[PDB]
Amino acid sequence: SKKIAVIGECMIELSVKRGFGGDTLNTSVYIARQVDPAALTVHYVTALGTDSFSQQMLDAWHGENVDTSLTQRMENRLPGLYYIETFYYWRNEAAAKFWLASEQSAAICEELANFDYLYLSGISLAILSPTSREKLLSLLRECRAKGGKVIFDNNYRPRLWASKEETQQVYQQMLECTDIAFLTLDDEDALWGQQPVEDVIARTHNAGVKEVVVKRGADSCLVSIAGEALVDVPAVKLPKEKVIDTTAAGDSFSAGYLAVRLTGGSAENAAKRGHLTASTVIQYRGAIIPREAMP
Amino acid sequence: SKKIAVIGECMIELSEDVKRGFGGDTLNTSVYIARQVDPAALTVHYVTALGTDSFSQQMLDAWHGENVDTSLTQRMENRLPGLYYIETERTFYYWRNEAAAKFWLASEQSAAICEELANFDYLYLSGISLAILSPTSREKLLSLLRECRAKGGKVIFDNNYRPRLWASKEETQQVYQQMLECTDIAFLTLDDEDALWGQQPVEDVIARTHNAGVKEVVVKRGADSCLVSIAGEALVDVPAVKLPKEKVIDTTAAGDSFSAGYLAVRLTGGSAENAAKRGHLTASTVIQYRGAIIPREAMP
Repeated sequence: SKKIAVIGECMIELSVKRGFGGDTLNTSVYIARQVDPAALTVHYVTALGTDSFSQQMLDAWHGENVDTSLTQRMENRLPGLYYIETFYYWRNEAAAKFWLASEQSAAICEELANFDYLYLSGISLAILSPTSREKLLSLLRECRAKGGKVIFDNNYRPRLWASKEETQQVYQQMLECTDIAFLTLDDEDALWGQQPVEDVIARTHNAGVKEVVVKRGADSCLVSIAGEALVDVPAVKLPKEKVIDTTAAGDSFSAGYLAVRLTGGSAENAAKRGHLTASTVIQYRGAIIPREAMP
Repeated sequence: SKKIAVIGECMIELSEDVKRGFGGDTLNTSVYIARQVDPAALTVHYVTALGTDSFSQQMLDAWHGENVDTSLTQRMENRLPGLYYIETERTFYYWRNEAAAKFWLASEQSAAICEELANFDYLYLSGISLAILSPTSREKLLSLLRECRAKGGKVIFDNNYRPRLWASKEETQQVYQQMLECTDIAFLTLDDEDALWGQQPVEDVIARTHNAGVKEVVVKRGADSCLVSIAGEALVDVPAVKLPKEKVIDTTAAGDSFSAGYLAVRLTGGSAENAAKRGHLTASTVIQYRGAIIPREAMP
């Protein structure tokens, strides 16, 4: 079997109902829902507190067959919290920010260096200190040196960074450590200024990235593999009335794409699955849709 | 009319069905004073800082609806209110460490708001109001209190002690000592004094507090009687009217509502004894309801 570790943060979510939500955790759940665990196991890597909100999260994740054995619990921290009306965040002291700055960080990183795949988003980098970002980048390099592959989702939240220049510098270091990049085009527009998709693709290959997957909302997905012709796969047009909530469209697309791509499927079939997944998700309220209990 | 400014923090409150409201020790007190005084005799001003968000807005409107004036409360672009979460036997969870309220003395309106406050008849704050401020901000506040008193204002302190908000017991001790050297009326919850300074006879709690300079010491003893000691005068000792224990639903806000009831009377010409009676009456009613702020209709 192969193993993927998904690194980032999941918060307490308020919308009045209470759940949980985080871009990378959403992605982890959709991968786990779609793969044969004999082919690929999904590990979420974060930190939480020893409180009962953290517990309820861990429990639900185990119910989704997401392995949390590399997630840490920190006695004097809580999860971050966000509220949906507009988003409001109470996340600047989250346990998740500190997973690379504890006494257990080292052993966890030695375990992760041996993983087949490591995945993280722009948010996963944003929440780390400059020093923790360095440690994470070194882990990625070590994993790749051992034959592992690094996947990055460019999910861009300017409010989490000190400046546009800081994000650019950190994304540049990240792309130089990346094998597969998921780039939401609007996010590349926002971060780097508006540029033709061909230049977005080119500069990303120039950073060293072999496989660049460009997500374009309702426009088609472009997959560019260095030295190969472009793959162009249209989305699953739904009538307007079936679209209820576009939250997690992007995160679930990355999930569907990897469920296929990391179990032997073509880039075209991986894109088809990303589109099918995102299309399903947007027809139900909430980031995480009801599990298919009986397929 | 006289003006009292009440200074501290009100947070976004979640309680779990899951409901959203707002709560904070000094805000609860402000609301309870505002519910019981003649606006011609005494106006109530809450002094804090909030966000520009709609949570801050729902708070401001709600307080306006209670006749609390918010003109000296700041709205901060890049900050949100603190937020807390109650799970119900209750557990409390906090996300309060970047709340706007922490920074009201570190802004560009700070000096000018303080200039208005220096001229007020009464300034009131609690130990929580002090805990959330940086050392530098605490010093400016203490400076404001001195200026106010030199102008003939009176300073009122509620010792509400929350050790989680402080760096150390030593730090709390130092800042309380400084506060009490600047205080005219001190509401001392006796369990808080025991926790902060070690268990000592109530007579010594009273004496040391007079010794620090405080003229009127009001000791809250939960179900036990209220003791009011005014320097140079015999002790005043006022029991609550006994309440059947099954009617006690939620002791939340008991102490904050007692201070409010006391001040609604004491600051409008009433005796220490009637002020204590109204403290007890207010607290008695309050604890018979779920939530810090009971319904207007429920009031004494």
